[PDB]
Amino acid sequence: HHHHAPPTLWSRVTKFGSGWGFWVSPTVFITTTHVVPTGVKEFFGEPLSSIAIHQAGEFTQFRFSKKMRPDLTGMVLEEGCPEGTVCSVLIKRDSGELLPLAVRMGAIASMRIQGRLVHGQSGMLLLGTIPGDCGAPYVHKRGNDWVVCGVHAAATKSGNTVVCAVQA
Ligand SMILES: *[C@@H](O)[C@H](C[C@@H]1CCNC1=O)NC(=O)[C@H](CC1CCCCC1)NC(=O)OCC(C)(C)c1cccc(Cl)c1
Repeated sequence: HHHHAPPTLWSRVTKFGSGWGFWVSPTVFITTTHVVPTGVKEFFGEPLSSIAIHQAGEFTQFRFSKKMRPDLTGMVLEEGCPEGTVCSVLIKRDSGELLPLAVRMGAIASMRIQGRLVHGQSGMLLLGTIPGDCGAPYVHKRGNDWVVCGVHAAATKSGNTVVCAVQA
């Protein structure tokens, strides 16, 4: 129904590097830093010169100088969700399957994950995440508008707790 992730929202989820990223708007693409390709001079055809790239705490944002997805409306990127919010992780698999995972979000905090400092939010799954799912967006529908508040970065060994990286 209307309040499940619509097809256009899923169409923002894009295979990228060793995971996924997400078109927040025609010009802004977000992902988790560790999936990003290394040593490239262009992204989606555009030279790095034309791209503002902001990377911190495992969150990466690309702001392009051209409309890359002109078909899309701009949506709100927030710095995480409030504790208790139920978000969906929009997981695409290479098979083509779409797997919206319901997650109850916890607190925003700094975490050390395999040596890297993550500006993260943990959440409890309400179906699990696997290697290759990173970059997948954490989204929720606030009244009439969809909000994106993080990108998938990690899961506990049990798989029952996930972490998304959030923007400063
Ligand atoms: C996506 O690349 C992958 C998704 C994970 C894999 C298994 N299920 C998932 O959801 N993410 C990772 O493998 C992640 C990579 C690090 C790399 C450096 C930057 C941060 C992300 N590692 C990971 O999830 O580690 C799992 C633990 C148990 C080692 C872990 C340690 C510390 C905190 C947590 Cl929540 C988990």
